Amino acid sequence: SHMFVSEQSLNGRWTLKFFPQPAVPVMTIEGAEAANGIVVDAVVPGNVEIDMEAAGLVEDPMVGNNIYKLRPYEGYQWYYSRTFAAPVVTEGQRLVLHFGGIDTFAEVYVNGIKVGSADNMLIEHDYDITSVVKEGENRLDVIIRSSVMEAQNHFLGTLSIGNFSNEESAPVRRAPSTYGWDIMPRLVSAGLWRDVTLRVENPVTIVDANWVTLSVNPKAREASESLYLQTRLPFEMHDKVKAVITISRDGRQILRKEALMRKFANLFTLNLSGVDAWWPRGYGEPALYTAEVSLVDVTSGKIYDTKTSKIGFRTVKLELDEVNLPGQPGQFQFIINGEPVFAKGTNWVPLDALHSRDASHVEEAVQLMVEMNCNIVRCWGGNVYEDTHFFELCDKYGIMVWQDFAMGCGNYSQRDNFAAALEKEAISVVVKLRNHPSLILWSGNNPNNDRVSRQVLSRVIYEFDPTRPYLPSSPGYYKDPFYTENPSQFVSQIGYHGCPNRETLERMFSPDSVNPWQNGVVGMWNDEWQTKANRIYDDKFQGGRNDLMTNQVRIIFGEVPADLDDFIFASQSVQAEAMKFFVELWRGRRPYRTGIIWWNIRDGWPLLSDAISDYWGGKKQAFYYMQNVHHDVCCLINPAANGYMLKVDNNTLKDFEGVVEVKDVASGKQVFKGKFVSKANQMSEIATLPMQKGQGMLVISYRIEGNEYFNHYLYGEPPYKLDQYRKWVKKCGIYEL
Amino acid sequence: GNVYEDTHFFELCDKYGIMVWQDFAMGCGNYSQRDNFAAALEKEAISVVVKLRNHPSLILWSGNNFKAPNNDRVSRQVLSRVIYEFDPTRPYLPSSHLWGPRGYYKDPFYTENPSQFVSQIGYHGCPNRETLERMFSPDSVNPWQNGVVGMWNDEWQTKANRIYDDKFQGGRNDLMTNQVRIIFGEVPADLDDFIFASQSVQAEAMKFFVELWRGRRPYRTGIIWWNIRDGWPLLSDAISDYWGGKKQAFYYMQNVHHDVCCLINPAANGYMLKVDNNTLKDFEGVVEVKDVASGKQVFKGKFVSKANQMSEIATLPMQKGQGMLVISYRIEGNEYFNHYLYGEPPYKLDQYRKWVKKCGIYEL
Repeated sequence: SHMFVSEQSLNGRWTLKFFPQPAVPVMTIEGAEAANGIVVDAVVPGNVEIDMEAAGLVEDPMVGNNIYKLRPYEGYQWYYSRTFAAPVVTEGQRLVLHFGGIDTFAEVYVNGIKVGSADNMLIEHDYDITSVVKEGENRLDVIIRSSVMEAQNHFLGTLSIGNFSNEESAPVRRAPSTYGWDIMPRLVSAGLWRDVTLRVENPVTIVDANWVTLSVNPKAREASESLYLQTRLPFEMHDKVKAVITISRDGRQILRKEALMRKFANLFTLNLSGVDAWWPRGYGEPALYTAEVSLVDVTSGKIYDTKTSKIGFRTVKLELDEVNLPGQPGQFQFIINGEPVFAKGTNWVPLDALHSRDASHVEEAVQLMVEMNCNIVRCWGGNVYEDTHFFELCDKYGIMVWQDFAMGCGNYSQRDNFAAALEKEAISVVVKLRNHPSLILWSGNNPNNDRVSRQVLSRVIYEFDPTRPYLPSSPGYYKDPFYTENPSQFVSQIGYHGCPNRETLERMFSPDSVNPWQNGVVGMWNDEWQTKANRIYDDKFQGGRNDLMTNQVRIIFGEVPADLDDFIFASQSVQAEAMKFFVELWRGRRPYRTGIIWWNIRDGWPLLSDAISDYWGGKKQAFYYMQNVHHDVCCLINPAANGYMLKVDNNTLKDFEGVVEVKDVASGKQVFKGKFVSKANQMSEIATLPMQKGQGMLVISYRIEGNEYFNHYLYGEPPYKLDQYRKWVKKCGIYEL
Repeated sequence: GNVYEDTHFFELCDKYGIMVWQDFAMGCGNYSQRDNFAAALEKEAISVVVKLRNHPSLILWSGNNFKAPNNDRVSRQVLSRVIYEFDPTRPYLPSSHLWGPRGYYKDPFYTENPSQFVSQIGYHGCPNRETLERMFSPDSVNPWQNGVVGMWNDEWQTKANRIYDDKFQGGRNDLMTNQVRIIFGEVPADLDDFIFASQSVQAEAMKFFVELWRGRRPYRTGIIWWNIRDGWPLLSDAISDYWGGKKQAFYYMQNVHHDVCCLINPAANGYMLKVDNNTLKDFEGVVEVKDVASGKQVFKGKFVSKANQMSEIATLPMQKGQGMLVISYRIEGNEYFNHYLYGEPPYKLDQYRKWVKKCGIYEL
């Protein structure tokens, strides 16, 4: 809520002219209009393929093999054009042209005068157009060039060549997923994908307002907040402007402080009483307090600028482990407000390959994590750094955020030119997001000689966000020791494939390709089912990634069904049982295990993937299984050496009592019943269950404070009869077909 | 915080044999880590290092000074490299609350500090009357506004050095009255008695710090105390003001800074007479110590102060009440003087005035 004296939006209908890029790229307005190109109507914020799908220049990429048709456009230039009315500016004011997003390489012009050259699509771009704008109608021109051809202006190293990350993504500062991954299609795209506005700043204006929680005492309701305020203050306005700080919540004012501005930068130490701490889900309430800082004349009372934002009193600390694997990644635990929390959350992959539509999906996608009851989310470093509204929702619902810098799986350059570009990107995203109480950790992914992970990105966090930790390293049968014997305490659980819901299959595949098996032979996939498993490039082959779907249903259910509806139930149940087993395994192995970040809650494209929900909101069967093992207090069953083990886990700060009843669903015979006392923030073992005979399923019905919850545990050894598992599920009554 | 002094300053330090510890120009505060700031400091460091790397007095270069250090680029990288290439003869020190509770100078903070070399210790002292009348306007020469003792007028607040004219009462000036309150009980209303009060508390404190350090070598390796001279007419914790008004502590410190000096340090169940030798030559002499209140001699004997070490003479019996012990020692046909204030605070101010008169070492 940065109250600039004027903020006039420039979003709307623009004029897009695209043409193939020649040998030397076009960078001038003269060459842009002189090029033999194609002109259509565009929309900002938007992507070029959205504007081209309108007016019928290309078919829907979301459907069948229609994606690869966008290939020739990757070598096209894009010429956005517009005309705007300049606002009146008094002497001393500044007119700033704001760009929330520009994918990617581009030259910005105002009235035929270049105001800027771009080279990053993840950071915002602002330009001062005071001395170039005229009165009345002004023209705004943006000449975007081909991102793929920019990669050939650099010499890559041996390490940068041959990774899961496209070699074209290394020399350029763009989201690595765009160039094509295994969970997102290849769609480099282009265009102004975020807002474009005009801003009028006064000579006295707030450059930055950095809120920092130094200490917090949840009991007695106390906290110590700091305000690192940097302003632009003309010297004749020194000792004449006062800063007004206001902390309030639900209308009621908690704190108000006034101070005379005697310098451009100041630090205001605030010791508040009667304030609540910000907690993640389960460990308390996401208490937020509206923080406002204004610069106002001491004589006339005119408000030159005001910057408002909601903050949360919370301290984060990462406790390392130098006893079990000293130095190996995964031996840490998050401590929020002095309490060690258990993290149960998702990895955040792109919401759309056309990221201009991301903002419309954040509201519903965050709601998926609310019903899922995730207290943490890891924004993968292949997506684009999300905008304030994403973090605002995480602040609102108490979902901690683990942000990875947009770096690919492979190794990057160690020369000065790349490090300079990455430092600019890091400072921009850090200063933008360092005030959200949800954000708890920065990561550079990725020996330990990487300038990027162990120097460039660390130096930035050192000087601009010393309140959050920085980690310079990050990552058949689902009961195989490869999973059940993982050394990491904080784990990033690899996902299992799962066929999307039938309604999705009929919408993404052509009517003749909805059936997965080409020529009717089971085990073989048609070309469309091969592309929707993400085949970045159009190379015709058989099997590959899709074979994981049939391998899982073959290990668990013996044979893969020939019916599509039965194959859906098979692939979704093997995923539901696998991911439920992974969460129950880590929640039951506390206090050694510290957290689990599963992959993934939602996809960013109509594709066949390891997610538990597709791009169109189709919740797979695994989504509902996971919900019963993500409660604040949950009773589960783990495998033991000489039997089973009924446990309860508590992810809150309050104790709970209750009663649990475990019975065999098939027989109806009661295996165990009794009262349990689940102490807070720990795992408590109830009793050892005797080894049941044969195959079957045990239903768990436990009541806590007058509320009946349910869970189950499938015992025995695979393979199982598919129709008998369906029988067991319907008998439990917890989930539905 | 000061500029790099010119070549002439180091020429005098070469002439009079005063070693120089040069802090690089940076003050209480971490600095930038980006490339632009580092490029400017490499240029500044190379310039100042090449200019001063030929003066024998200069011995050491320094870089100066919640959520968890040694990661600073400038201190541990930019400057280090300049010293590595342009001056490998002098050692570089990465960085340098050493005053702590600025109350009683015998607090266990000062008394039991594990430091071998202290570089920051200082106490406040009201400047001489002649400078007070010169820096203050006639209506503000008296410090107590509206006649209320303990409350400073606006000009006295401005002269403790308010960087900005914020009308606030107290702050740094309260250190003057808090020290007089602990040592002498009450703050004198008369201006001449208050000047004698603050300068005496400063003199006894600073003398006690140099004594407690020279009296505990060789674990103690040095003592750099706070400013000797102010750079502007101001109420400060220095021992001489900008116009040359040498305060009381200047003369007290002068007697405990001799090449060979006899002093008394507090001990368990009594005191201890010691001698310190900061030369490479041995010395022999005789010391006579007697109470100034009664005149009763407490010790008299001959000592041998071996070179470059501290030697204990004998243990002194613990006196019962309050008073002062004058120290008179003779070395190679020269009489030197010192003293020691025993007892427990607070002390009667006019009584400490009497004891100083009896010693016959300092005036006022």
